[PDB]
Amino acid sequence: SEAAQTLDGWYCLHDFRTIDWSAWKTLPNEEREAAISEFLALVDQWETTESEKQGSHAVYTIVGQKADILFMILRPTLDELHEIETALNKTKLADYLLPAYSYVSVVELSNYLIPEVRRRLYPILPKTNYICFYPMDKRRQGNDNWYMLSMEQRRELMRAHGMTGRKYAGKVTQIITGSVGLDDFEWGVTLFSDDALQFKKLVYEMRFDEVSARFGEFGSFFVGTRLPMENVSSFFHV
Amino acid sequence: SEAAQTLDGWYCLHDFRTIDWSAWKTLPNEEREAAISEFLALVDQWETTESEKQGSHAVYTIVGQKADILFMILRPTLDELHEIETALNKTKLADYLLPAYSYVSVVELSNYSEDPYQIPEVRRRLYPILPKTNYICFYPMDKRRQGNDNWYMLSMEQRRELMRAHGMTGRKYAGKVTQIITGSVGLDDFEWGVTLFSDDALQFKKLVYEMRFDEVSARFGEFGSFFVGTRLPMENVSSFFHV
Amino acid sequence: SEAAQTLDGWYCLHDFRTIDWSAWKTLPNEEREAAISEFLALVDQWETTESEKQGSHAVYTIVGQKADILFMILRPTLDELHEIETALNKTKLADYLLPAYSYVSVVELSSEDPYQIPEVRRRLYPILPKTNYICFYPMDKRRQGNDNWYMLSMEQRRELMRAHGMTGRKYAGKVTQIITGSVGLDDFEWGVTLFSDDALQFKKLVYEMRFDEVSARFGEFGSFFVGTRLPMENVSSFFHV
Amino acid sequence: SEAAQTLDGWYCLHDFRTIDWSAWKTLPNEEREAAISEFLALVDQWETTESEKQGSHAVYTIVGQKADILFMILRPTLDELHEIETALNKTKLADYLLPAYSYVSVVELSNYLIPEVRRRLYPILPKTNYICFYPMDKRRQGNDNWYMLSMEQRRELMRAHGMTGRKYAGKVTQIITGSVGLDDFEWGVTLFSDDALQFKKLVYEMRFDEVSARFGEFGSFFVGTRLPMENVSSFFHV
Amino acid sequence: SEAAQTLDGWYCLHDFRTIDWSAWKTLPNEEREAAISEFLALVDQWETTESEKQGSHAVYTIVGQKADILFMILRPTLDELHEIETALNKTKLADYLLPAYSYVSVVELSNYDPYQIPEVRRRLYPILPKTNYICFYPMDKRRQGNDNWYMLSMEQRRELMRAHGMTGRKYAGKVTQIITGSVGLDDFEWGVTLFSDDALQFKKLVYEMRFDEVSARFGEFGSFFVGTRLPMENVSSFFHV
Repeated sequence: SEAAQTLDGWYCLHDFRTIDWSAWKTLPNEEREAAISEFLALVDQWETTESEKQGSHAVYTIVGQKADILFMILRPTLDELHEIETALNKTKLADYLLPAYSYVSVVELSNYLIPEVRRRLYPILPKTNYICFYPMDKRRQGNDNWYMLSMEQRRELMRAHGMTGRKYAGKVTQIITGSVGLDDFEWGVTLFSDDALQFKKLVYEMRFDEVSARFGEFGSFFVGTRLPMENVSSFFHV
Repeated sequence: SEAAQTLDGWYCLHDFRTIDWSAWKTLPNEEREAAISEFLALVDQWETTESEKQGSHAVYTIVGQKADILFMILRPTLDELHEIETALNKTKLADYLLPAYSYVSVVELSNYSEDPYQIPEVRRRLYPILPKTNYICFYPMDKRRQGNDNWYMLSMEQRRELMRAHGMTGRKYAGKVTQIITGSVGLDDFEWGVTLFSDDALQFKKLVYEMRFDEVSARFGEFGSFFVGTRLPMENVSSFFHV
Repeated sequence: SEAAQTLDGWYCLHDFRTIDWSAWKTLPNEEREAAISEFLALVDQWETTESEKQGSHAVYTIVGQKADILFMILRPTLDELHEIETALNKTKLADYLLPAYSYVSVVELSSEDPYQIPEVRRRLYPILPKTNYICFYPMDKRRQGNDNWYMLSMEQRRELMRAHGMTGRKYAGKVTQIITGSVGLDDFEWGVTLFSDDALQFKKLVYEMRFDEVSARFGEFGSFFVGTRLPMENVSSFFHV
Repeated sequence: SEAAQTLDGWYCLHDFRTIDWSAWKTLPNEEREAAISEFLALVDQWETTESEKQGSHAVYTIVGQKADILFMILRPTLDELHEIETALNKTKLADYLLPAYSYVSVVELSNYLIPEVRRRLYPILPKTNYICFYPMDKRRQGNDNWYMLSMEQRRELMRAHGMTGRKYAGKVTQIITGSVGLDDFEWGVTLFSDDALQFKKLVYEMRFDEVSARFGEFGSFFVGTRLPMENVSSFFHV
Repeated sequence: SEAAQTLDGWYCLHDFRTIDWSAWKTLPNEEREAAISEFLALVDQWETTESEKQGSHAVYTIVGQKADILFMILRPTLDELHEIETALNKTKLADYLLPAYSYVSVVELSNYDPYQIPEVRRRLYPILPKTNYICFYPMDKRRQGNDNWYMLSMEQRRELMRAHGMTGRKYAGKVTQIITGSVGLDDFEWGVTLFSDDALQFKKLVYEMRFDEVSARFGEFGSFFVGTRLPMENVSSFFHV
């Protein structure tokens, strides 16, 4: 069947870490203070890039034990993601930010269904209270094989999906990234909302759309609260 | 098919830890005593929140190696759960409470006119005070989406028929087991959390096994790991951590 | 279909550990001797409980890297399993017994009250055999569109299980099985523990049973652990470095 | 059905490592400098082997947390791979290159569809900006069993695959290695490109070919950026 | 359907380890020399057992990161495997040989007094070949819907295996297989060990066999480990830092 076609924007890194609190507590106070200052100077550089419209980023603390902090970073090139990851890992604070999970993808718009397009391809991440991230595949199993469907069938299934999503306009903003050939699943799904319950409302409602019911295969789900840089010192205080 | 609609209550955290006994034994006695005091002061704050009907909590020791202790916490906001876990992780005792497993969810009632949020029994279930039973059981689950066993493709009517049989089986365990179902689609790795409370641990086995012969569980149930534990009264904490 | 009914006995803990030999070697000799004596005093308490018919236990060393030692403990309450686990972990030796795997279950058998029948009582509250070898694995019964054990009629399940029992009876006097149920208690639906003085019989039985329809069509298996009995009088020798 | 037949070339090792930055930072500067010099002397031996047309290699930094660096090594014998692996692990730098993932395979050409053949069997790895690696199986499940299809059925499916691949001529170079009997999947797929987006475009378009849609079973995907040896010192600077 | 019957020989341990190079480098030279000598003395005991025809062993270095070294050990009893494992873990070298993977099985010949035939005995109690290369992986046979190996008749399974044997005999003189059975003993149903002086033959054979119906329709495979022989006279050089 006819392959879908995409427009592609910025590369995206989701970098999840666990905080080594017991080790952090043993670090002398002035060294913790210097590590927090060093980290915030790094983020200052990211903010400069964002203000110049050459990238975007967001920082969230993650609920539960799967992760404690998320750095979501969008850049025009894969090399810039490698350099930002490397610079972060060389900070003192990163010695206490243990690997938890990561995702490499690229902002994607598809063929199924201008300044407005560019705002989506090169998104400034919203400053919402909450974030949700999970990866997904579309199933290739028996009669539930998305990639064997005709283009017309896939278009109609996506139309129904979009109708459900439009009900959550003004409540949730989604950034879909494509990762076929780049990471372990086929898409990254990032949701932003000021009400975390809307993540549950939207995703559960969509599970009854036929495209999700028959073809969705989901990875792990991460939910978090925004970490304003002015709260970093407080958050890491011990 | 028609999407299920939900009533949603308090946010829920299941926080499971393993105890680092070998490291705890090397900590000087007075530092252990201070760590236990500090932990109990934290829980005292949770008890105040519960007495004010603004949350609930439960603490259980877990049998086997998957975990040693469970803190189950209900709060009106996700932020409050995050603040409680951060405060816990900043205690001295938490340095010896190694991560084992966790679960993030919301208390959920289904739709399987009056506003249900105003109904007394609904409010009692949406914002529950957790029972102080001898035993607890926790596991997560999904409903299957495979071939002709696809729960989410069934009509609303078909799903209601299947759930009526489930409820009939569950009502046989009235007065023996209380369930708290939380929803986690969009929040964690499975679709629901199932927490059972009972004064007789065998009832966990009796209920779940009997329910496995109801078609909804037999045909659509997909289960994660099962955690079973015994209640840890706060007055026993010092004794439990004594070395 | 009609739900199966079960008879339930003692709670069961399978506690598997790996031995941290490299760390154990650095512990001074007299501290190792003290640790062994402390462990043996704990086991002496378990033996007292068994002699009073209020529980049972078995200790086996496990072949391969999945585990090195197994403590199998039966008690009348879940609380006692928690207390025994906690007491073991507070010993010095336990600092060198790293977690490997564990299983929590209840001894299970599938008008007169069966709980008053002598043979039922002997199986629900069993004294564990002191055989040369042990084998443990957990299992589920399949729930798939084509073959779903829990959707079968009671009569279909009974027929499948009669054939199973016919195959097992051929191994009478060669292998003793203790089946525990773990629905609602652990990650699989049953625990299977086999005891025999000839480890080959584990292979003979399980492989033959795999051609019974109940196992071929519905068996879903976890990991298999095989071990050799560790008499307490050999513990010091086993831990000698 | 009729088994496929293969021509086989050099053995291939994909050796993925994570960098232990926190430990590297505690090593004295002159010892870090010596470690980098020792590593570069080892790579100099690899370059000599390649110039003599007795093997090939490539070094890439990997984005995300699955790995930080990839050494891809082609040699005529499995023993030579064992020896290179052992020599690398005996360097000081390797103490800070923690195991992440590895793959053992052999360059393979099939009979589905001379100097040119030898240039494919014994390839000089390209110096492209980016690399992508993942392993795969072909499905044996239900009605989708590749190995029970006839030879002619498989040839037709592969003809369509090749037609899609030729559209990416001059943009992506693939090196397919076979690993049945040698590692956990059936093939290794390595893609080289100066445009990382082409990995996504190619792999995603190929997922709509029937052979990939119905039979592809994929492992983890690793994507990286070339590490010139003249940049190693800078990359490891702390 | 009719259960397969087996002739069974020596028990088999596959013990895979990763080498802790960074820690080994910090051990003083004379202690590394002592550790190597102690290890070689242990292997000398194994060689004595083999020369007396009471067991066999092989040592290979494994390519890639899944493992670095393989000890494959055959003994008449499970107890002896457990004792060899324990004696190895108590050597100094073993402190730098981290667990990677293990497999417990028993040499198996199927029926698809034999124990006195010399040729049967050479297969039940094999002297492991000293080939350049080794390959190991475990496998199951599928039990899924209407592709269920254990539901086939004895005659159906025999015919499928006849075709398998036809493909294998083409690799006579190039590859030697040792099949062990592990139902009831480890996590899969069989262990497959291949020996060859040409590692490519592992790929040629396994890939060609994947188009036989028994492998195509019923084969379920675990991880594959491939290695190069480690002569004892090379151990010192291999561990030299």
